[PDB]
Amino acid sequence: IKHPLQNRWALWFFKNDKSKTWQANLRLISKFDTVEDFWALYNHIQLSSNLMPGCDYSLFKDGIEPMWEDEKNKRGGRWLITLNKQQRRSDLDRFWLETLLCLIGESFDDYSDDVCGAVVNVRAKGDKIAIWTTECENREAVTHIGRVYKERLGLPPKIVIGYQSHADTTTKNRFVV
Repeated sequence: IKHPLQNRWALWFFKNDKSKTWQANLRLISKFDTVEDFWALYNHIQLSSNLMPGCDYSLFKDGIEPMWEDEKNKRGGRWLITLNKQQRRSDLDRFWLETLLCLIGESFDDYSDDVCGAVVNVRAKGDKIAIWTTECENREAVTHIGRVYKERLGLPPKIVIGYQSHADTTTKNRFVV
């Protein structure tokens, strides 16, 4: 018997193929709701550090689209980790896997319901990881998610990460931890 996750999750992949549509390029790879199917997917899909520039991974709860305009997203925002090229070695894959584990393990406890998903953007000018939440005015939820996520990643006190409302998105910060 498999070990159930609290939620059902969807993994999306965007390929950066310039001779294709964006509908073509954006693929829902798989949905899973057990520990065992998570690892089967993770272990047999490409590492982030190996994607071409412009590719994304998004893990979202079943029935939230990885689009800021989604009902569950439009009012929310994201906690942004920005990585430069020196951390594409040490941090990208580690931070992504830790992010995925935060989501599927429900590491934000009583403020789990505010989490929508998470996205990694591989870009030529430095990668991005973000945790997407549902409502930017829920200060207690957003900030708790922020502190727990930043602790989980082991970022040093010298690194301050910001939360932007999707409707704002340089972009101003509503919250910093």
